[PDB]
Amino acid sequence: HHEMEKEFEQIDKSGSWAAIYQDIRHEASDFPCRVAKLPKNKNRNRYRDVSPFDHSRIKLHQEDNDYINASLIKMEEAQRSYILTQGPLPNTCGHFWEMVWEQKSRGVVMLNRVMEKGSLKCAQYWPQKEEKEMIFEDTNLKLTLISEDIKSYYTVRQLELENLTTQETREILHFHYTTWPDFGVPESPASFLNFLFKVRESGSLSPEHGPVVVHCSAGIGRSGTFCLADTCLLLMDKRKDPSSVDIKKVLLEMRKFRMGLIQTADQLRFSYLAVIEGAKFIM
Repeated sequence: HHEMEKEFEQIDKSGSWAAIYQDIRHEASDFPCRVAKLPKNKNRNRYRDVSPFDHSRIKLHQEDNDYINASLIKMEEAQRSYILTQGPLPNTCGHFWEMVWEQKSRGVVMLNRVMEKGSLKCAQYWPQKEEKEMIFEDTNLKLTLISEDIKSYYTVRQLELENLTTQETREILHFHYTTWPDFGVPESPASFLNFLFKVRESGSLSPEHGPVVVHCSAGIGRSGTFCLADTCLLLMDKRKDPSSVDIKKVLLEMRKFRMGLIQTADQLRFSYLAVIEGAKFIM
């Protein structure tokens, strides 16, 4: 039994977020990342210090080079899986969609804007115009924009992904959270939570499909907040006593699948806030 809310207020009052966060960084498990560090894969990694562990990395179905900086996070008790990956690089957009195709994912969750504070955070990996398809010649995939629905805090697009070898097509939902602040974290978790609920209602997180693909720039900070909040809320609804859910233990378990999830104390505090408010709204 825990008291997340009381604990939260106490950490706030004592100014202990950095200490709490350091405990998590120190207790986090480590696993080999040999494939990610191979010389041939250097240009497939956005950041030299953010790599997928070998045990949980997603493998592309190709003989030449099966590497992509993406990780499968499987939450057993919560019964949910997610693929967390970095924002596509100019040379890995074809790989990204190859992964979406091979894993039979129904949705992609994007938590960054292509350009933020004058810095390119990821490539423009989907077409912005319906009449201008995108062809990924290296992985034999074509992507066409079917619809775009822009809302205040996020945009939902439907994309048609076509396998150029077989002509089979699939529709992918792209849920783009477009308002994460340039500095810090959102002051209120309301919009983030509403976005999470839209993704849940979309079927993108359902077991009838391959795992949702979630990304931000590195695929560990904002992406970690999204999956941590979702899994914690899933556990609070499942268990007999929602107060028994330990957010720190849940984060440590997710970190066994991808390193560095939650990159700052502010993101850890925001994750707590989102789970606390999301729990209330749900119950």
